[PDB]
Amino acid sequence: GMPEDLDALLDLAARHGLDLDGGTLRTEEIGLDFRVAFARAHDGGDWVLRLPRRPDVLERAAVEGRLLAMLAPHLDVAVPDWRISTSELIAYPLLPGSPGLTVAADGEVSWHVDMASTVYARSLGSVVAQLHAVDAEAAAATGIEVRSPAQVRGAWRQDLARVGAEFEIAPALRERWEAWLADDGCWPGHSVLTHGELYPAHTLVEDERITAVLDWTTAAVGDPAKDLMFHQVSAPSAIFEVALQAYAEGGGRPWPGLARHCTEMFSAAPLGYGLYALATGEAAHREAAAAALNPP
Ligand SMILES: CC[C@H]1OC(=O)[C@H](C)[C@@H](O[C@H]2C[C@@](C)(OC)[C@@H](O)[C@H](C)O2)[C@H](C)[C@@H](O[C@@H]2O[C@H](C)C[C@H](N(C)C)[C@H]2O)[C@](C)(O)C[C@@H](C)CN(C)[C@H](C)[C@@H](O)[C@]1(C)O
Ligand SMILES: CC[C@H]1OC(=O)[C@H](C)[C@@H](O[C@H]2C[C@@](C)(OC)[C@@H](O)[C@H](C)O2)[C@H](C)[C@@H](O[C@@H]2O[C@H](C)C[C@H](N(C)C)[C@H]2O)[C@](C)(O)C[C@@H](C)CN(C)[C@H](C)[C@@H](O)[C@]1(C)O
Ligand SMILES: Nc1nc2c(ncn2[C@@H]2O[C@H](COP(=O)(O)OP(=O)(O)O)[C@@H](O)[C@H]2O)c(=O)[nH]1
Ligand SMILES: [Cl-]
Ligand SMILES: [Cl-]
Ligand SMILES: [Mg+2]
Repeated sequence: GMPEDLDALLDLAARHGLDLDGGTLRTEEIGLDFRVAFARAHDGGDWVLRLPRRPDVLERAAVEGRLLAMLAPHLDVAVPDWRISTSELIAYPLLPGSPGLTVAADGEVSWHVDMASTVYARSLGSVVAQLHAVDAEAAAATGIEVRSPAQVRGAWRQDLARVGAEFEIAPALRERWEAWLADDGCWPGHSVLTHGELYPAHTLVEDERITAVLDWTTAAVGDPAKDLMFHQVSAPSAIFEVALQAYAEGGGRPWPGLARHCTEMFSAAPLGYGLYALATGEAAHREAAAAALNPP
């Protein structure tokens, strides 16, 4: 859709050297931190605009920029190349391929790639191995969050306590999550650079192969499984094994309990809803988290 502040946005982009055809500028997605728009330049190039919605987003954006600068040479998929990156505007050339899925504003999901795909599984395992191979000290120097295996497991234990102090949690869910936290077989023995929100909305594809990976704000050194989780819970087990095999062939070090860890981690999504509601303070979020934490 045509932005209501179209006028100011063209001025903003031109002040940064980007001469856009204002007819082409349309808002694609309004995130919690960035408004994202597509636009074409008069020289024909296609562009993505990231517009920070509040000044408190800027120091995280600066870390992500540092991350992306060190990361890009290490991966055989494209990542956003922030040719403009200021306090007022980030912009990068539009990356090729189609999002594997798209989540509308009304929450409905449109799928472009099917999770039974062996080609997609192999591609995902390969890209995640390459990311996981990135030197974690070099990644930590960008400013991203860093957790050892003990701190990964400690953070989940702390989150269960913080959420349980503010919400009623169904006893069967608490017992499942306590059993998960207690089970050494589930937990990683090493930390790696991770994407942190790796699912098909952020993997562009062509012919079921990943061409680019978007949206690196959540990148951190931490649990390898978090970048395989969405595939584990959405793909048939035999297709997740194709991704695990590609991961291992690329140098990844999966552990036997990893698939189960992914499914226990996904069952704990309500903890994330509770943490999000505690951060926003909004009534609708609190009520959504409350319902998810104590299901019928
Ligand atoms: C660079 C600025 C332009 O933005 C683009 O070019 C996008 C990257 C482009 O996308 C590019 C890139 C690519 C690979 O799609 C991602 C290509 O297939 C299409 C034809 O053009 C979009 C996503 C197209 O694409 C369709 O939007 C769907 C959400 C997905 C669908 N797909 C799954 C079949 C795809 O056809 C679409 C048909 O142009 C959307 C249509 C409603 C018109 N847009 C509002 C305007 C006019 C755009 O021209 C633009 C904003 O000015
Ligand atoms: C459209 C479908 C295809 O997708 C593409 O073509 C991508 C956009 C392509 O990228 C395109 C487009 C372009 C401009 O790179 C962005 C071109 O230089 C290369 C040769 O092909 C990737 C990103 C190239 O990998 C990139 O190679 C650059 C030289 C460096 C870059 N990174 C290290 C900074 C790295 O991610 C690569 C060399 O293809 C990776 C290689 C290991 C795997 N390919 C062989 C696969 C099978 C692809 O053919 C594909 C998935 O079927
Ligand atoms: N085709 C294409 N889509 C993109 C690109 N960058 C972002 N998008 C789309 O815009 C959405 C929002 O971008 P994202 O970086 O995730 O920003 P967020 O709103 O902060 O989550 C993505 O999920 C994709 O649908 C790109 O380079 N190419
Ligand atoms: Cl906004
Ligand atoms: Cl983590
Ligand atoms: Mg995103």
